[PDB]
Amino acid sequence: TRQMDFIMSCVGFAVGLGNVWRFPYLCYKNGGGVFLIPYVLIALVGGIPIFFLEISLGQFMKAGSINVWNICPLFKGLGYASMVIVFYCNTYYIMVLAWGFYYLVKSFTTTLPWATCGHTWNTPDCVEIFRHQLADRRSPVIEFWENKVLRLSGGLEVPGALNWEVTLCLLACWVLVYFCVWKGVKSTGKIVYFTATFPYVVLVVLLVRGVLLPGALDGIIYYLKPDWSKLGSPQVWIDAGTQIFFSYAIGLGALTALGSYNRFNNNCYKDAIILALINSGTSFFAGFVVFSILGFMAAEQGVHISKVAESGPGLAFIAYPRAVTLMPVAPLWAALFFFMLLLLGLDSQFVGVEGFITGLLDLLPASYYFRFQREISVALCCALCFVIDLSMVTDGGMYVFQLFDYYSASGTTLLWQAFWECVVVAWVYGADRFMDDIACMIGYRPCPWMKWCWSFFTPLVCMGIFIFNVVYYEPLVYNNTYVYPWWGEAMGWAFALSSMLCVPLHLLGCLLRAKGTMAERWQHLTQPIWGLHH
Ligand SMILES: [Cl-]
Repeated sequence: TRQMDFIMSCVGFAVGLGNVWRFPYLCYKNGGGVFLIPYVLIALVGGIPIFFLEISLGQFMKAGSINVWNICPLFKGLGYASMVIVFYCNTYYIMVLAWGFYYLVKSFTTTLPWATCGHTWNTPDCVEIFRHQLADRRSPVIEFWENKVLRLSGGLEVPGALNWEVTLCLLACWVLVYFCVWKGVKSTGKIVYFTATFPYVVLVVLLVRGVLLPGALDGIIYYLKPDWSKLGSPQVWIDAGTQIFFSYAIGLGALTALGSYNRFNNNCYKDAIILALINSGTSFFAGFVVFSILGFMAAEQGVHISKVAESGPGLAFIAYPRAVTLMPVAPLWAALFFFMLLLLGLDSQFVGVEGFITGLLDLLPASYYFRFQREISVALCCALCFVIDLSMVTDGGMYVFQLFDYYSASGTTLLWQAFWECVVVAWVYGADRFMDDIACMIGYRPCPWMKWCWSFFTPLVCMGIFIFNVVYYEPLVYNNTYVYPWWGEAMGWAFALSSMLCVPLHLLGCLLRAKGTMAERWQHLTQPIWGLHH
């Protein structure tokens, strides 16, 4: 009967800010068309196989967080790594909401703030209507993004003064997150439909408008037709692989929990394929929506598409709000779009904080148990994350955000986590045995492509990307202007290492704390710990 409900659950987990904001920004940063080829290749070879692996593993083990790795306890540190990654997400992901929140609070006006060059934050280069020195001029959307919301400083060396307008919005977002996490709201219980169809509808509307703009065809062509000389650069491969591993929540421990929630005999293969296709399609649709507006902007200003908008994380706050200035009733559509953005970000933040706090409290001993341990733990986590984000709501804040975006919960971190997960499942545990278990779970034997991806294809893809980036290293640059100094990249590597060291350190600690020679230690510490069902 109501099979559609299940579908909504899928989209209720699939669409997020990694599709509407990160995918377009990454695509524009690496060039439109050339980014899709590694995207498709990694989605087929690394994305979907790891998606199915994680979902099936969670379903088979019937447990999420760190316990899922009881198939190979020696590598349980993998779970710890995930618990770190999600934490870092909760640190900087909320930042997007704050900026979005700001826009929403500025949306309810008679005329939109980012449509006039007669404000105080604007520069003398602000020109409302473009005509035929001609490069220094900046559109009012860019002025609002880089003069009021961000107040961008010279570089990461100059943090500057705290931005109170965005600080209060960030505090409001964190208080709302705490209130809903403490209440344990049944978000997307039955009204899932709206929370699962409000984005697409709005996006569909945007797409229609995005198509009816002169010069949008050039933007779409730039989005689709690739430049083949950019395939040799390993940066596009990092961006595509990590974007897939980010939008799919691969390595963050989300797919494992989702699998653990399902029934034992549920068709996890179909669920994984459907979820991956939904997520990729949403990313592609957001790509159309952004790039049509980008082509319109490039035609209007007369500059190239690659230089019209910011290659920094502000595309969702430059490409999307600009589109709103074209709709018949701009403030209404601004409020609607940023309300949808806020709802998506809040759902993702709620589930992330729920999972992180639940796992952290699980690992804590019974002696540490406070009276209101849930309330106090959520409050402490939110306060600590707000204190950390105080570094992102300063003038030199976006730079820090970039450091949290490229290096933390992305980049080589996700490659490391995915590679180790594939090695543990396929090699140490046994890919053949896991395939047999999935066959006995869901009935039919999956395609052998899954086994070949777990065993040799995906681990070698991750290792090859990692090696081609370590050998050919390019310092992180923000929006083609700010080349990061040595200490900024050192801090980024500090985040990456704080995430990636969980696996080797856990393995060494487990081996050292065991007894006997290394052979029997390895044999005993990798023995799976089966649950009651198995
Ligand atoms: Cl995606």
